[PDB]
Amino acid sequence: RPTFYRQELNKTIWEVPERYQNLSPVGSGSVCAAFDTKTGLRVAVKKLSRPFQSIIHAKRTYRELRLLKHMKHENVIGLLDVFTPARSLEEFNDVYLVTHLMGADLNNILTDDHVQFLIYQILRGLKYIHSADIIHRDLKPSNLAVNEDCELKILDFVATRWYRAPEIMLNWMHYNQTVDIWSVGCIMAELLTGRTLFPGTDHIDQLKLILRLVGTPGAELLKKISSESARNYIQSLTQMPKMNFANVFIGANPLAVDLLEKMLVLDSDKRITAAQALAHAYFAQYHDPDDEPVADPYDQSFESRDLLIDEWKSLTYDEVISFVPPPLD
Ligand SMILES: Nc1ccc2c(NCc3cccs3)nc(-c3ccccc3)nc2c1
Repeated sequence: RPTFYRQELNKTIWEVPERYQNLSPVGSGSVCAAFDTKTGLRVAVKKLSRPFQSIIHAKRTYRELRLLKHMKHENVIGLLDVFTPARSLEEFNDVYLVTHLMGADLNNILTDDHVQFLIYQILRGLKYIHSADIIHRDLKPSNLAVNEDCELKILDFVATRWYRAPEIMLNWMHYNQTVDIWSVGCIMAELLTGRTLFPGTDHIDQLKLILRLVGTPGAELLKKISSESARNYIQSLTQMPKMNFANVFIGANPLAVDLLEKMLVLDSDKRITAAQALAHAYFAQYHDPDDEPVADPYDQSFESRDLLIDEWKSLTYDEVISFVPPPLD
């Protein structure tokens, strides 16, 4: 039960344990860079904004704490600490999250050898996340933290639609994990060209650019679309042939072109998985089957539950008290 110290930083007040020093605002819940006197590391402290404001907020706060507490992988952001100034459930209102301070994002950043290492680390993190039955859904360069060492970590908290799989913008329920692989393809394409692959102005224009590259679907994909309106609209467009990816990505590593062909597929049933992609020949120099682990089981059953604010709040308090700090190395 450490001593807490308070200071007003920009808008809001901050009450943190003494071990975290030299708070410096970084963004805006609010996030401060600080120095961790227990480990000697630079860390990011995030103070959640109104974490229990509504049923939706309280469950969202609970969801975020559960996910971060579960992630233990080199290419996924991990939780160093979670704390509150409160001494009891009764006075519990503020939640603070502490993670490693990550240098920059992929947006702030390329050789073919850099793209291999960077995309290999994303796919390595996605295999872990997907093995827990978790879908990211929001992969984009600003959700990828990169070191000065080119070490990459997937994060979660430049248009989001540019990286979204086409099934999500068509509002298909029952999409699978490969919506993330579509995002990887869009990211890898941008690192190889310097240009956004699908800079759509909106959701309609986004699909137009996507289909111009991958083509309008064939009858094998059409016979699996349940929506009659979506099926008619797609069938009424002028048929566009699939462009040759070697032509579009001219001068790139033919192994990189072959992988993009397997990631940017309309039919998500045919799209390549993270595990399958890790064994693609394009990653021969980094791929190690004995060092690409999967995650412990993750209980998502709370997602289907409707509870009161105080109950999500109490479940969140439980997760704060039961937190075991990660081992120091
Ligand atoms: N097994 C599969 C594989 C892909 C699918 C897909 N892909 C998005 C597009 C398909 C054709 C043009 S965009 N879209 C849908 C879908 C279903 C209902 C409403 C709207 C879209 N289903 C798919 C089922």
